[PDB]
Amino acid sequence: EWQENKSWNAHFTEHKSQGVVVLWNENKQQGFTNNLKRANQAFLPASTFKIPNSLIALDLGVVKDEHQVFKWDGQTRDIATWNRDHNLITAMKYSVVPVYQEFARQIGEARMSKMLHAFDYGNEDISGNVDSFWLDGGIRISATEQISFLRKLYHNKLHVSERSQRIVKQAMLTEANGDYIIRAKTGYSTRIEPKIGWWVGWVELDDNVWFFAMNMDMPTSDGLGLRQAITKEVLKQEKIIP
Ligand SMILES: CC(=O)OCc1cccc(-c2cccc(C(=O)O)c2)c1
Ligand SMILES: [Cl-]
Repeated sequence: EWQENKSWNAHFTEHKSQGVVVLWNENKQQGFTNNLKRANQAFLPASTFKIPNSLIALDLGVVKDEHQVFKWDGQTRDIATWNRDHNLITAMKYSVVPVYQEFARQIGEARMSKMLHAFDYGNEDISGNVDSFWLDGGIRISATEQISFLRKLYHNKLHVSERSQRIVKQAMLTEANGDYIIRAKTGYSTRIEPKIGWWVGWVELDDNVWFFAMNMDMPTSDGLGLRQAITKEVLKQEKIIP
């Protein structure tokens, strides 16, 4: 069911880094990774948590739809794209933490915890502050657990409405051309060691879907572009994308 392909380690060592890529071939129900142990090691989800957070906020009515505007609070932060109004689409695209912190406050601890259990999401543990637990609280998830969750989302099998899942999958749209569609979400965890980057999502082809989840050590923000670049080199090597 899971097979290790250590040839992919070259894509990490080429960049003097370390990490794991996990792929899942949906038609064949077969998984692949360069590192079985790290594929099952759990880390802070950081901004990959915007996927479950979006789903919960929509299903509870905290977010009406993907057009509702969440006004900038006027506090200047160091990420320029955060100092502006957002909707769900752009808040996902620019990983706008303060928007999702307000979602979380309105969801509240009780509803957040029971929905993460309903989702079977990671260790289902929201200990810490309700508006930051995915950045520095007790929640943890592994790359293989991200795949499990994403497959449910793809198939509309999570315990929220079909509408909520369709909207979040729209908001995950990252790249599309004549050859493939990628729906995905980045993450960057810095508040507890080891600092890591995430990229989780899937690749839609004409006649198959490949789910993926990767994380990698990220000692500085200068390497963030490697999250997508390394994943895409693996996809290219496996002839999943040109
Ligand atoms: C985790 C942490 O220290 O968050 C603070 C911080 C520092 C540097 C960059 C970013 C950031 C902002 C927007 C998008 C992305 C991305 O990679 O999509 C990254 C966030
Ligand atoms: Cl779409």
